[PDB]
Amino acid sequence: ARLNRESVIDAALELLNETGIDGLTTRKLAQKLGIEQPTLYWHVKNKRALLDALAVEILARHHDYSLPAAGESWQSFLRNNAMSFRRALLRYRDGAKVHLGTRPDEKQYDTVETQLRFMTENGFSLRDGLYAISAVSHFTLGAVLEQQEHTAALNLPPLLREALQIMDSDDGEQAFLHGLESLIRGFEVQLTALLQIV
Amino acid sequence: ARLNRESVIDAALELLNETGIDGLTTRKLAQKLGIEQPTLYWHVKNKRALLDALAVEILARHHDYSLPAAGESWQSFLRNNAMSFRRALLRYRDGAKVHLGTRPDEKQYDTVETQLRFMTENGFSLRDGLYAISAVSHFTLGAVLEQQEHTAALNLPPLLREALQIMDSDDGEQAFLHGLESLIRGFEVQLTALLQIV
Ligand SMILES: CN(C)[C@@H]1C(O)=C(C(N)=O)C(=O)[C@@]2(O)C(O)=C3C(=O)c4c(O)cccc4[C@@](C)(O)[C@H]3C[C@@H]12
Ligand SMILES: CN(C)[C@@H]1C(O)=C(C(N)=O)C(=O)[C@@]2(O)C(O)=C3C(=O)c4c(O)cccc4[C@@](C)(O)[C@H]3C[C@@H]12
Ligand SMILES: [Mg+2]
Ligand SMILES: [Mg+2]
Repeated sequence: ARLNRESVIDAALELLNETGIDGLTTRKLAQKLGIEQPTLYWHVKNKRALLDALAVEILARHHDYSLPAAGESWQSFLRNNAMSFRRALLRYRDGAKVHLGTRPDEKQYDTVETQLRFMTENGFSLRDGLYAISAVSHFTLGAVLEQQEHTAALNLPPLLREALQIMDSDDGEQAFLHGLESLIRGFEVQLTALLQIV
Repeated sequence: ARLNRESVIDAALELLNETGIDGLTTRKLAQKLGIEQPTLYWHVKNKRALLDALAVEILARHHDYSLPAAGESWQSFLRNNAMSFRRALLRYRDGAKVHLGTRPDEKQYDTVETQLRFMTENGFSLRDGLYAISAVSHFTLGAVLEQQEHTAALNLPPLLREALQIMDSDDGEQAFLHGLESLIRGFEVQLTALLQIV
């Protein structure tokens, strides 16, 4: 196998799709590349080093709306960005468990700094723009995770019966797209009121 | 050790606190109870059977505001309920990874049916009350998970520096409590407008 960073991430996403994250061992990655474990360890010191790099890499390969277009509102950027993120995260089995607990990589600094400067520049203070970006990030994570884990880890009172039917009727994209509009409108109400009691 | 359902869940939460979920093996549970694996298997057929039961059990032991008080608004019930849920989930290491992908247990049917009937009874249709309850559930899950995984998996442009400082300054309860008010206000705006374009 060729063994630079790029060929290791590829084999490691490929493997994450067959085994998920808890089956993603440096031993199955060595066996997948057809090499021996001291070879692998020359390159990949460990699983955290690896999970972190994969976190960076799924976004960089599949998360396109990371930057606001010229003339775009903060509400359209937060919508277009969340959807794009939900979808980078669903491209790979356990894509959202991989992201959990990370923090921006140095390779992403210019992108996420632009994002926080665009919010201040639209009237958010740093703390509130930060909180808006986090609630969007945390709601897309918990939504994709409840979807990915339910698919995989496979007498009703009348309403629960009907709700389960609705829940299951699609991938959870409708429930997501609708909670995203409520999140975005609640932030508008906050932004606009500020010192007026609301 | 005594080996009924109740003593198994106890030993299994105890063990989840030392090892987390990926260290929660039926072998370390057998060793923790001081018994042999065929003994254990008479009781606990497997890890899913076990994770599912723990999911039920943390809520039943630590999630108190599962039911609306008499005369409470749907906005105060959604607030009081989300906070209570965030906290059942944080009581145990990897408490929120345990919950992921589950669905209500038969032992919870009366509680979650009441919850969906209270929303319809406050003007939500079943589909929208469902979506409101889910967005609250998915935002508390992704928030607790990003917190629990970051604590555990342990050149800045100016704004990111300051945001990281803010992010870390508390457990993430302030960011959570604030995204929860934006979620709840966006649903009010939806509820009230209905057929009026909004
Ligand atoms: C909201 N949207 C999905 C985000 C985004 O699209 C990012 C991106 N690279 O495109 C993030 O990395 C993004 O997805 C993301 O994960 C972000 C973060 O994790 C954090 C953390 O943990 C702490 C401080 C600041 C941030 C952040 C502002 O960079 C976050 C931006 C998140
Ligand atoms: C929003 N609040 C945190 C909830 C709640 O407090 C529950 C509870 N037992 O107290 C749930 O089980 C609750 O936490 C929860 O997990 C619920 C569900 O998972 C679902 C699922 O997956 C599908 C259909 C219906 C539901 C639900 C209506 O029962 C959910 C209610 C969630
Ligand atoms: Mg992140
Ligand atoms: Mg649930």
